[PDB]
Amino acid sequence: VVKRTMTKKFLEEAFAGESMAHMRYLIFAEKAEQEGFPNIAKLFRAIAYAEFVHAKNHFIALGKLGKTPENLQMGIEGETFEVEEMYPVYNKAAEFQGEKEAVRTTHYALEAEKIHAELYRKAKEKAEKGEDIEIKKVYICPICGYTAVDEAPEYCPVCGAPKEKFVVFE
Amino acid sequence: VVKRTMTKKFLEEAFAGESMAHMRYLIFAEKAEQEGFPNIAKLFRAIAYAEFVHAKNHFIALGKLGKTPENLQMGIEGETFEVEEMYPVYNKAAEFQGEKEAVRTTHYALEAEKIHAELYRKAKEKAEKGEDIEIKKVYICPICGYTAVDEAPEYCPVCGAPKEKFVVFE
Ligand SMILES: [Fe+2]
Ligand SMILES: [Fe+2]
Ligand SMILES: [Fe+2]
Ligand SMILES: [Fe+2]
Ligand SMILES: [Fe+2]
Ligand SMILES: [Fe+2]
Repeated sequence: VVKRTMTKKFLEEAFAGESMAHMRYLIFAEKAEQEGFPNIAKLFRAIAYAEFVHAKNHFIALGKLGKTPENLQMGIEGETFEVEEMYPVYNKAAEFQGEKEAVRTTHYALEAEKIHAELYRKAKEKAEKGEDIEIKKVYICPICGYTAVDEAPEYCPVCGAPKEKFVVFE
Repeated sequence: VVKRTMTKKFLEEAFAGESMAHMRYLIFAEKAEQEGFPNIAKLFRAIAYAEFVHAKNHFIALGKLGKTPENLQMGIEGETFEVEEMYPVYNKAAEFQGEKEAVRTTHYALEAEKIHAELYRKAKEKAEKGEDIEIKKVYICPICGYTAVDEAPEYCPVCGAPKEKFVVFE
């Protein structure tokens, strides 16, 4: 596990940079598919996986990967920070500054992170007893990221989208 | 497109935080699968897609998404920054500090980013003339992120993993 302060800081910066490159590449893949370039989309999705590999390597060098219950707890802490601190503040600043698209994107994320934090708390209670959770399907809204388990709502309560547009993970 | 300086800075921070949450959840899904929690792994992958929606929404509110050739150009400039500036300095700092694990993760990423820069350069030449690239498959080394289009060596030239272990996008 890396211990020296400067190299630790640089691998945390590199983990952010790799995670952003991967994310930009998944967003560009979808745009290339929409524009009629399916092979460039394939190239972006494949290079996004290579950046997952680099990010995972820095993450494990920093000692941040544990077992499932401890990884759930990292998710609980992150999501609870976003719910209680980061997105309420960014949303209020965007409203104060009149930036309506940012009010919308922070509101979309904040309503979904409240659900994420509770789903991870429920999962950790099972994994702490050595049990997997009992969920068949997870539905995610492609507009806002609202998240629901086992049945999609008739429409998304955050953006209005109909049940039929949810993306299903089974 | 967001224009006020503080809201833009907060949506850039939120894009990085969403990107890192998505990356953590992909890393945790693989670990949950390894440990015998398939339904928790499914939950982490579905929530990772929700954080891709959140990140994409902030990135579009920032005005950073364009057409395919301009997205490839963002890719060329980001890869070239990692190749010429960021990873050579982080790898020399880790060497100077004795942090062998960080020398390794930065060396793995730098050798792959040299390839990703040239692949995006070749793809943008095509996309600028309205052509897709012609590729059948892309191979990614799951240890180091070495990347090869259509033909790959029998062993990764960076870490020596056998081609049977490469992840294939086709
Ligand atoms: Fe990378
Ligand atoms: Fe979340
Ligand atoms: Fe929605
Ligand atoms: Fe999120
Ligand atoms: Fe790269
Ligand atoms: Fe490799």
